[PDB]
Amino acid sequence: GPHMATGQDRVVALVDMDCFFVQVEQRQNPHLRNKPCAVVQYKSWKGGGIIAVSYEARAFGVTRSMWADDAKKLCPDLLLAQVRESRGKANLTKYREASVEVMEIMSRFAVIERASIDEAYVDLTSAVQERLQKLQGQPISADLLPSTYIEGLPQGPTVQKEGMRKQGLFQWLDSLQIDNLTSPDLQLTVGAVIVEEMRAAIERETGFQCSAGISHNKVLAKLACGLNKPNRQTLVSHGSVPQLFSQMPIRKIRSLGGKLGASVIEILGIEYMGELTQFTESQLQSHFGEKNGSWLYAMCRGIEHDPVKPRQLPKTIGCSKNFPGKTALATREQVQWWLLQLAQELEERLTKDRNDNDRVATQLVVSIRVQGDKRLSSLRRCCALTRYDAHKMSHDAFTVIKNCNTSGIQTEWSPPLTMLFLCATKFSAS
DNA sequence: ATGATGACGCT
DNA sequence: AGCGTCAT
Ligand SMILES: Nc1ccn([C@H]2C[C@H](O)[C@@H](COP(=O)(O)OP(=O)(O)OP(=O)(O)O)O2)c(=O)n1
Ligand SMILES: [Ca+2]
Ligand SMILES: [K+]
Repeated sequence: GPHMATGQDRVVALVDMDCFFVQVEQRQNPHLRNKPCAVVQYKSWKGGGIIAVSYEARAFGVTRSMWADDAKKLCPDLLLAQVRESRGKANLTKYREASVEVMEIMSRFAVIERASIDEAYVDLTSAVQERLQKLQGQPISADLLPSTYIEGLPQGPTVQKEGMRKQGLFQWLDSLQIDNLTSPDLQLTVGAVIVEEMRAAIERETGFQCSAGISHNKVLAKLACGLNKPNRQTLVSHGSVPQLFSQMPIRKIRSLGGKLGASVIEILGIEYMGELTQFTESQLQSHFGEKNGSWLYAMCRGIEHDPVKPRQLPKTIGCSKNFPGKTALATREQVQWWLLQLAQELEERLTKDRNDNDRVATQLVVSIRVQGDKRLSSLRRCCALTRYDAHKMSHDAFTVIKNCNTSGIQTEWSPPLTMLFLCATKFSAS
């Protein structure tokens, strides 16, 4: 009752760019706008692997991981943009720079946690308090929320999608207690107003559209963001959680999409996130461990405490290349040449990073994969990163991997290498 | 033969 | 430290 925390103390938003890499290419090439189109890498193998898909192309069934030759059978007029290739490998610089454009806009409104190249969490609790003091009990107009969905509404006693959206919004705003500055529903609503303003600023200053979720924590904000895409935002209130979770497959919740969520399903014999409420904390901790059990117990009630971390920059800068099947590297010279290619791209990104962000990496992680392993990485070893020099980093990487070579012959590499990865880590201010 | 990333938990 | 999970 009066002491049972409800997880309603924060306003958290997740902003996610719609078909991000596609929008980057469509901004650059107007011929691609408003068309079925996809972003591919490496044109030689089956037209390239698709890594991003516009919503027009999704209507034909085009998905990520499709080969472009196969996608073209689903969508013969599919337009494609290729990822840049430099030093024999895909180069994602254009998308990292576009990401920076968005992240810097988002940071004008609140401190962000960069979750990915195209997603950031925002803690809006303080901005909402300030905006509420500026409103002075004044009601919130539906015109301030022109692209907001209220999850779970409309409800109770028009057949077009926007009509539904407005009906639900009207019901929400009619119900709102705007005199209570500490109503969590009011705080979420003001949050949504700010997120409308943030999304409009992103679109105005970059051309990119995004979606967003507004709730009381990161998991609900992420789930909310995906409920109405593209170019929309969804408010998921605490009160909407029981109905929303009652038919929500467990794998949809962030961190349950893999083996842990599969084990929750198998071990407990359930399907939906709401079904977790019937277990005690101790039961869940017995099955999934102390941290996971506590987290599931709170999460299935809509409660989560993972804070929005103040981090706008990536913590690592990595360069990786696969060498599949027949192309696996079998000669020592092949391994040195590719390590140098990776090291040169890494040097260039690190130098840029040190000029922009006043920091230097201090550790070099080298990871390889050998032909035969099912694991994505077969061996990871670190050394000191003391100079931003590609020839030195590639030499050191080779030094810490060269004893993996099973071969008796010096010039050969066995087993051949199917993946090389160089990662700069452990940044220090400078 | 998806591939190229990136964060964080466990021991 | 090195390995694994989960994600974009
Ligand atoms: N397995 C993946 C997932 C994503 N990406 C890249 C390309 C995507 O454009 C971008 C963002 O990924 P999302 O999962 O957010 O997907 P999109 O932004 O493409 O689409 P959506 O509108 O569904 O978010 O990251 C990638 O290279 N490989
Ligand atoms: Ca996205
Ligand atoms: K994303």
